Amino acid sequence: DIMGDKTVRVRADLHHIIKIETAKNGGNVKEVMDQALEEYIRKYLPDKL
Amino acid sequence: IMGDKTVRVRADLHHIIKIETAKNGGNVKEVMDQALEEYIRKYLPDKL
Repeated sequence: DIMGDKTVRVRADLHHIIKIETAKNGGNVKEVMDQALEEYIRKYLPDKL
Repeated sequence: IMGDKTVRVRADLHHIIKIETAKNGGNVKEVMDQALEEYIRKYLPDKL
């Protein structure tokens, strides 16, 4: 069940957009990025699962 | 001209992208950016 994280870089303008949204009420940049990756993988690399 | 910011992502998802990108030859950052931009245009239209 354990899993660590990795530091990566992303365009500042994209980061700013998520930062602003998660700052409103509920949300976390890390969670958004993970979800964004999961959707990318499901879309372009479906041969995963 | 556009700078970058750091973010923490799940290690398993990163590994999957790293393996896949290594095949073709590109870099992980381009994938992170595409993944995030697509998420934004989908759930946060008009922000870009």
